[PDB]
Amino acid sequence: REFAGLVLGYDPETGIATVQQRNHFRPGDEVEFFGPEIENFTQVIEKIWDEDGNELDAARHPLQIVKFKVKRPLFPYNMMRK
Repeated sequence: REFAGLVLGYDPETGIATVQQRNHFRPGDEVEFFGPEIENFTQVIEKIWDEDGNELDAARHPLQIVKFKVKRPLFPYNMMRK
C-alpha cells in the first residue's frame, strides 16, 4: 500500500537510513524498501529520530527528515511503502 518515505541516504557506519516522510508512519509499523539498487526487504520501524539525532514518537509531519536503523544498505531515492 502507501508511499511512506523517500530514502535520501544511508550511513554504512551506523546502519542508519535518512528518510523524508511522505505519509504517516510510526515505530512498530511494517514497511518494505525497494529500488533499482536493492533486493527489496521488509522492516519493522524501531526507534525513530529527527534530523538533530533526537528521538521522535511518530513521523506525523509532512516532509520531515527522519532517521532509523535498517537491516540492509539503501541508496538515494529508494522508496519505502507501508
